[PDB]
Amino acid sequence: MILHALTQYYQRKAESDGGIAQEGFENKEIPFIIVIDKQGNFIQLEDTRELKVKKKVGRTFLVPKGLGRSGSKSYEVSNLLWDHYGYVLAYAGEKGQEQADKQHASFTAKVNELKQALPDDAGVTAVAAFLSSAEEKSKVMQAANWAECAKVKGCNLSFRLVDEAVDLVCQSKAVREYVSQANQTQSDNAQKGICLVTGKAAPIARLHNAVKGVNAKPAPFASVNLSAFESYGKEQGFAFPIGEQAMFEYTTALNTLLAGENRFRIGDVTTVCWGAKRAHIDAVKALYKSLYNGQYCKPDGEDKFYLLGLSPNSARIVVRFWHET
RNA sequence: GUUGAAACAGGGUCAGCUUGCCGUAGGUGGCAUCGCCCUCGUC
Repeated sequence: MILHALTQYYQRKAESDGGIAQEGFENKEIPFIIVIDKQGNFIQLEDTRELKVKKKVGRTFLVPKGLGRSGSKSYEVSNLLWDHYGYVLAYAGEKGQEQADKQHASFTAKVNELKQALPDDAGVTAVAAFLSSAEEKSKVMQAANWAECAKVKGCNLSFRLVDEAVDLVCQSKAVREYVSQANQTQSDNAQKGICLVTGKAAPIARLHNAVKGVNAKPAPFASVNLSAFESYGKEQGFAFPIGEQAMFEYTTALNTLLAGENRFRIGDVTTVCWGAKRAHIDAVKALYKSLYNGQYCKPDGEDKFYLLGLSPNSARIVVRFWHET
C-alpha cells in the first residue's frame, strides 16, 4: 500500500493526460537554458525563473531520468542529454577542474555514441558538434546572464535548438523512441524476479532514483546506502525486491507531486495530499492558497485512499504519515 | 533444532546582566441624647 498505491495512482494519472512522465522521463527543474542553433553555435542564454517568493531553479521540464551522482566517482555515471552545470562547460565554482574535465569528456562521449546509434535526427547533431567544437563554450561564459548561474548550487544547463521554441532537445520525435527502448532492454536483462507491487516479472532494481523535494540535495528513497540494512547479504539491490519499472514510476510520482499545487510545507517537512479521484478534495491541497475560503461541504463524493507523508533526514527519507481512514 | 538479527538521544546550553512603583495628598468643614417619672404608696 505504501509503494503499490504510488504505482497505482501513477498509472491512473498517466492515462488521464496531466503532464506526467512515460517510461524514461522525469519533471526536473531547469534554471538557465542554453538555446543554440541547428548545428551548434551558442545563440542565447535563456532563463525561465521568477516563480513565488523564493527564486527557484527555473521551471520544471520533462527530461530523461538519471542514475544518481551521489558518491566519490560522480563522473562515471555519464548522463544522457542533461546533468550538472559542470558537465558541459567543464567549469566548477567550488570543485575546481580535474573532476570537471572528466565529466565533460564522459558527456561528450555519451552524446557521440548516441548520435552514432541514432543518426539523422537534427537535435543530436547540434549537441554532438557543440561539445566537440571547443570554441563556443568560452563564448557561453561571456554571455549576459552568466554571472547569475555560478552563484547557486545544483544548476542545470539544458540545450534547445531553433525553429521550435516550444520543444526541448529531449522531446523531439526522435529520442523518445530510443528512451522507450532503453527502458525495455537495458532494465530488462538483469534478474527474473520476484517483483513486489506487481507480482509479475520485473528484474531486481539497483540504485534507486534520487528523490528531490525535501532535502537540499537529491537523495534516494528506498536504497541501502551502506551494508547493515540488507537482508541476507544483498549488497544494495536484492534487499527490496522491487522492479525497475515500478521503481521509476513511484520515484517519478514522488518527484512530480512535490513541486506542483500538491506541494505544501507543513513544518520542517514537505508532504503531499491526493485522493483516488475516481485529486479534487479542495480542502487539504489548498493549504496556503489565500485565507482559507469556505469550501468544505457535503458533495456526496468522499473518496478513500490515504495521505503519504515523506520527510528528510540525514541521507534517506522517513515516512511518518500513515492513516487510511 | 535451519530464520529481523547487530541498533544512544547525542557529547553540552546558568538566559542573563537593570528597573525606588514611585514622587502626590486635611476624612473632612458639622450634630443639645434629650425634652419626662413620688422610690415609693404600709403597718
